[PDB]
Amino acid sequence: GSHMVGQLSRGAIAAIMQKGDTNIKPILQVINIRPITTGNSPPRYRLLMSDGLNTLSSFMLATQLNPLVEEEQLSSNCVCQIHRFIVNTLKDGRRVVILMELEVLKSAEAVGVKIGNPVPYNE
Ligand SMILES: Cc1cccc(-n2nc(C(=O)O)cc2-c2ccc(OCc3ccc(-c4ccc(C(=O)O)o4)cc3)cc2)c1
Repeated sequence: GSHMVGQLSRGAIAAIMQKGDTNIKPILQVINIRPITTGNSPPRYRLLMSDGLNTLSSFMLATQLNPLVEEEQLSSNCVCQIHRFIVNTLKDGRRVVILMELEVLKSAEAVGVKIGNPVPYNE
């Protein structure tokens, strides 16, 4: 409906990144999904997601959720709620947000556009 950015958990990305809040169940929009190079291991998908205010490109899908991508329920523009996630920190200090459980609330086709004008979150 009207006021589209009101559909997303504005501020959730900062909360995840600045506070390390892990109990929230934020509603985010998928902006993009891309496979990452794994080779011989099952594919892994990296997601660029939006909370309406920020985007963040450091989301990774748990392997168990691969069929959502492969069968196309989880795709660019869809709106989803993250029911479980974990943050992992790499040796170089970058952090990855692993999506363990997610629900697609509205299909890419039913949403159809990037919501609002989110700006890239920087670290
Ligand atoms: C900083 C950042 C954020 C998101 C993705 C990347 N990335 N981009 C590329 C690439 O070359 O495209 C490759 C990677 C990348 C980065 C880190 C990686 O390893 C970390 C990592 C990945 C997954 C898991 C994990 C825990 C539980 C599960 C599961 O259930 O599947 O998966 C735990 C740690 C794996 C891939 C980097």
